[PDB]
Amino acid sequence: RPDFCLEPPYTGPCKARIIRYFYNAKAGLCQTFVYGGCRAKRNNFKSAEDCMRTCGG
Amino acid sequence: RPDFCLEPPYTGPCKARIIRYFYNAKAGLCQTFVYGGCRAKRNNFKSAEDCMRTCG
Amino acid sequence: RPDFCLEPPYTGPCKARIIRYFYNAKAGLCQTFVYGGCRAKRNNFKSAEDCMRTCG
Amino acid sequence: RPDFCLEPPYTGPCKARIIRYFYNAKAGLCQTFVYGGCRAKRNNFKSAEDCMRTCG
Amino acid sequence: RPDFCLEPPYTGPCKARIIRYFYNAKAGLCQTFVYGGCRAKRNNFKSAEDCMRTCG
Repeated sequence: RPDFCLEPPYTGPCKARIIRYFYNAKAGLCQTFVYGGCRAKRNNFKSAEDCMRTCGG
Repeated sequence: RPDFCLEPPYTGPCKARIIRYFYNAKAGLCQTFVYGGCRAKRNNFKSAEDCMRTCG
Repeated sequence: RPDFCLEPPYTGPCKARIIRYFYNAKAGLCQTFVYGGCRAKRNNFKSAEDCMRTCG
Repeated sequence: RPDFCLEPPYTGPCKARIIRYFYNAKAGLCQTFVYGGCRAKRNNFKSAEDCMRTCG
Repeated sequence: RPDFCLEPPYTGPCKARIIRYFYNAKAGLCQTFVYGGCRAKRNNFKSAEDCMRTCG
């Protein structure tokens, strides 16, 4: 798995409150977090399929 | 059904206001609740279809 | 049309601002209202197709 | 074009913040606006394809 | 690539909190920004496919 997958989730400085997915290396699966709408880091997925596939396994 | 289906819905500490479905085991069916965006428990579904099937 | 279709739309006590459809008997058609995210009443449709077929 | 296509967009009294399309006469095309959730007038579409076909 | 791809994203004056995409020329791809719901400039895409197609 990519090492960005080990990064904690980042809401960012913007004000939206949008559901995104992030991989939790600890839990071993992707989980939800609130994304603010700008400045996403890479452990941030619009689709849970993507997060699982990119970071899971 | 899994045991998690018997647990009351859990909004969590985040501040978004998203509709999710939870299984109401008293009523025998899935209903909506407001989820906050993080730290979901398992009786929480984005799709009512999945809720009814999983906890059905 | 089911009798619940005659009921006025029910936002409910939760805090979300979700758009839903409610059949408006007076008007002869389904219209939008803001739903709270919990404790819906039956004149409450996520899909307007569903609202008209069920209530129209 | 339907005459309602000429009407300015109507946010309405409810307090959701929904993106909708309306047709702009001046501009000659559909643009986005913020719909509040209730009391829509007709120059108001969920679909931009619907807006453009109906009013353009 | 179209000149408008070089313009900075424009939230506009309305009060919605909606995610849209803008081409970031300096960065080489499209990113997200919060769109207020009205008065879009052209470097604003509802679809990221469309953004990278139009502007990449």
